[PDB]
Amino acid sequence: SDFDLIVVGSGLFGLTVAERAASQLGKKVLIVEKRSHLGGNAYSEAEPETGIEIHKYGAHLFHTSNKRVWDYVNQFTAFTGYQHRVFAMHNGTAYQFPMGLGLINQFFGRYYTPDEARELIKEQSAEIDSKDATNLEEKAISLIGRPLYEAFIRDYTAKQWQTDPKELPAGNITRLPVRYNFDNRYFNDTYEGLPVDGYAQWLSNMADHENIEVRLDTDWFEVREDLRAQNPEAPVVYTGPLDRYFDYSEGHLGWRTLDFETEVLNTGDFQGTPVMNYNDAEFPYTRIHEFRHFHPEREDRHPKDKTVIMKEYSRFAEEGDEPYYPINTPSDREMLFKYRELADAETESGKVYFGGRLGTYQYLDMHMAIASALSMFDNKLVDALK
Amino acid sequence: SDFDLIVVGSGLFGLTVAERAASQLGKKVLIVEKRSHLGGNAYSEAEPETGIEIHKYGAHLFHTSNKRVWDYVNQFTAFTGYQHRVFAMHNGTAYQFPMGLGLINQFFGRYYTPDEARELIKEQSAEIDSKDATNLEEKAISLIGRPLYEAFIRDYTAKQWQTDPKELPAGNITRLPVRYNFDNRYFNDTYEGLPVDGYAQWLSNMADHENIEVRLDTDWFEVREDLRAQNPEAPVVYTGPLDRYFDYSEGHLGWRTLDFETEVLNTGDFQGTPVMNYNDAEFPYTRIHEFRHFHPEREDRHPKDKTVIMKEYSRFAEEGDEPYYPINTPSDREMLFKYRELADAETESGKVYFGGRLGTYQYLDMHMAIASALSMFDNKLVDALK
Ligand SMILES: Cc1cc2nc3c(=O)[nH]c(=O)nc-3n(C[C@H](O)[C@H](O)[C@H](O)COP(=O)(O)OP(=O)(O)OC[C@H]3O[C@@H](n4cnc5c(N)ncnc54)[C@H](O)[C@@H]3O)c2cc1C
Ligand SMILES: Cc1cc2nc3c(=O)[nH]c(=O)nc-3n(C[C@H](O)[C@H](O)[C@H](O)COP(=O)(O)OP(=O)(O)OC[C@H]3O[C@@H](n4cnc5c(N)ncnc54)[C@H](O)[C@@H]3O)c2cc1C
Ligand SMILES: CC(=O)N[C@H]1[C@@H](OP(=O)(O)OP(=O)(O)OC[C@H]2O[C@@H](n3ccc(=O)[nH]c3=O)[C@H](O)[C@@H]2O)O[C@H](CO)[C@@H](O)[C@@H]1O
Ligand SMILES: CC(=O)N[C@H]1[C@@H](OP(=O)(O)OP(=O)(O)OC[C@H]2O[C@@H](n3ccc(=O)[nH]c3=O)[C@H](O)[C@@H]2O)O[C@H](CO)[C@@H](O)[C@@H]1O
Ligand code: NA
Ligand code: NA
Repeated sequence: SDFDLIVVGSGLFGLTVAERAASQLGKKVLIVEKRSHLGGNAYSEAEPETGIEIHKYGAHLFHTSNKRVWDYVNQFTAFTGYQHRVFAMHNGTAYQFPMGLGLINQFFGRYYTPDEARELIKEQSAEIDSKDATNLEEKAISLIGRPLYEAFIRDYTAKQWQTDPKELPAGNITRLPVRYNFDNRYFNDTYEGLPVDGYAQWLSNMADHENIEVRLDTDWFEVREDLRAQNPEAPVVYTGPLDRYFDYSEGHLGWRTLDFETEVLNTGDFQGTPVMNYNDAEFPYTRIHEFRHFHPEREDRHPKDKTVIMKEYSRFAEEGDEPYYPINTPSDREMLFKYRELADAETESGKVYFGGRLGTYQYLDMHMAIASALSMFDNKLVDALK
Repeated sequence: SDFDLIVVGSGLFGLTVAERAASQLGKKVLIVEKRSHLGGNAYSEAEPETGIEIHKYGAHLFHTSNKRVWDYVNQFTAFTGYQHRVFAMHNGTAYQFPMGLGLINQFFGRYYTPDEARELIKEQSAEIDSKDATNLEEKAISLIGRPLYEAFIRDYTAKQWQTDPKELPAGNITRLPVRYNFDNRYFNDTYEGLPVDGYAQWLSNMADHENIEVRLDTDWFEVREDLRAQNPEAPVVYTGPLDRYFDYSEGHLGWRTLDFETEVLNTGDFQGTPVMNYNDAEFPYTRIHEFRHFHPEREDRHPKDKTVIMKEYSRFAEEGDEPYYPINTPSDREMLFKYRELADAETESGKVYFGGRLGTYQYLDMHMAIASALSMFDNKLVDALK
């Protein structure tokens, strides 16, 4: 046949499943993608005026401690030695971040040794016991104290969730967000970096295989009856929205979205670092990204006098908005279990598998999407394609 | 013969020359080393109580932009992904360092953008023009201003040189020591890291070759007549002290030395970072090293409750003291040119080549010692050993 497997969506989940079927099982794979490009939200592109690589669906930082995943992705791209570091703007000062000896010195006014900082945090947080906390605000204060909570956590959290922290689950904070050393590496994973030639080239390489066909600007729901009629026995891996697949018969799952305000400025350097969080309520955005600093190795291809920045705004996703993060209210959880039983039935009756962020109503980092795809391949698709 | 080449001293210069003759020319090499171990001042060892890797002749950080050197050293050891970062203690606060947007924010009290920081530095330094500066103090102030100079440069410099900065050459500062971004990577080189299994294992691997013989606890000047009588035609590469070789006939070359005060403390973490500079005159040492933090990848072999630190003191080298850094007074320069003519004559008459830090009265980083040895090998020894 012209194809042995259909994959709906070309995000990292779809690309991984397609590439494994193509290269490991020698199967013909048809990828159906609604957007004008491959890669899902990880896709990046050159900004036209400056040539700087930017993102339109969020900045993407790759990091993992999963060696299988790391070895896998390096078949398709090399990675730079980039290490993510973040700074936090509070009350006119840029603080070292996350909370550690650096921030503690800057905020409390003098140097605390590791042991002295441990003592300070015990003092500050003595007010509430974490076992007695009823919401996010209290759970935070129970761990780091009111001054730190009110300076670096309260307004930022309020902006991201569009909700007062007193109205959020104590379960949203599960560990001490304080380091007792000067290490400000943002991620803790064994492997980390950015694709040397950008995300678009990486993701394009994954789909570049003699056995893989890609159809862009194609909505599954508009072509599915025709495609499956060509080869009824070919399974489908669906990574589109779960609720939309079943015609919202159990209601609309709720998502957070993001607005991005992207500007080209007439300076070579706006903030001197890739990411500046804005922790104060007076700034409506949560953080500013300055894209050139994600690739300092590209400096003599970047303009000397221009730079691209992007401000990030958080809100509830309405009709038309890109769905990014599951909200997960108990109402949401409710209709999800209902959709899971529909999906499981659809797999057994129709050979349609559900995966990915949209297909399963679950936020997935890139390495987690890859791991999840590798697992579906190993445990389900190898059998279904014999 | 039992040897084709004699190398005096097993520092990185000696080891490199020995290993190239042994492996590339297939020659028998005898290495004569005065100390009880290989490696010169780069040698490291386990501290007995904790097992932590420490140095007794200064902390050693490897970094280079020379790819030939990098490829060379990786034949003998792998390197960690360690990146050196330093903090500067001034008036009870730990500052981000070197001077950049971080320090500038902490010191001047609020956040300066890259462009605003450039303006600030222009204002502060307007006082003296660098072309009009007569000493180190003025040259520094002419570049960064009095407040920055007096806080982070004056006392530190006074401690290292044991001299008032007003008495030092304007030529000691040659570029703007300020960054207009938040990058606090200490070194700017393409390649950087620490030997995965320590310096001792690395340097030992260089001398580990069927064609290489090593004699420790052996002073060249006590064995040379006997060794050269065994094979008169074998050249010598000498990396011992240049002036001592010629019986101080032109006087004693002057050096700075260092005192190290090493302590085991009953805490798992003393300062939460590998190196803390002490910029204030009230502290007699220039900086404190905490050795466990150079190898965070070794954390579950390190004790949970003990740590090794080391305080560093600078002074003029007297009899008995290890010579570390050339002073380079014009008096020193004078007798050096005289010793160079003696050395050049000794090469032509005796086939003794002079190289390395001590052999040439010149400070050399590890990669610079290697490059210099690779060059002597290529341009001199290949011919002299045919
Ligand atoms: C704002 C944001 C920031 C992120 N930052 C990071 C980060 O820093 N690090 C990290 O590791 N991960 C990050 N991620 C996650 C990253 O994007 C993952 O690669 C992604 O979640 C993987 O899941 P996926 O492949 O299922 O999803 P997607 O990327 O959503 O791909 C699904 C694809 O299916 C297509 N599709 C949908 N419906 C149809 C249909 N009917 N017909 C055809 N095609 C259809 C979509 O157009 C899309 O291309 C971020 C995600 C977001 C949203
Ligand atoms: C305090 C200090 C800190 C340093 N930190 C760094 C750093 O962070 N990064 C970096 O890249 N480099 C650093 N270096 C430089 C590093 O040690 C180099 O590897 C070294 O300078 C290389 O030069 P070399 O091989 O000639 O010298 P050496 O290391 O001095 O080796 C010379 C050898 O010859 C031996 N010798 C002397 N006289 C005789 C004799 N008569 N007979 C036999 N043997 C003899 C000595 O015992 C010694 O082993 C540091 C050096 C010092 C002193
Ligand atoms: C748990 C987690 O990592 N979740 C995701 C989050 O990470 P990321 O590192 O971006 O974390 P966020 O900026 O979203 O902060 C997470 C939470 O930490 C608190 N906070 C954070 C920063 C700050 O300055 N102040 C403050 O209070 C807030 O409660 C906030 O809601 O978005 C990334 C980008 O999609 C994803 O890759 C991550 O998987
Ligand atoms: C130019 C240079 O890199 N020289 C050597 C120096 O580097 P290293 O990075 O250790 O530099 P130092 O700490 O010795 O400082 C060099 C000079 O900078 C000024 N200063 C530095 C720090 C500070 O907090 N305040 C201040 O004023 C002083 O004038 C000082 O004399 O010792 C290392 C260890 O042997 C060597 O590898 C380097 O090759
Ligand atoms: Na508490
Ligand atoms: Na000036």
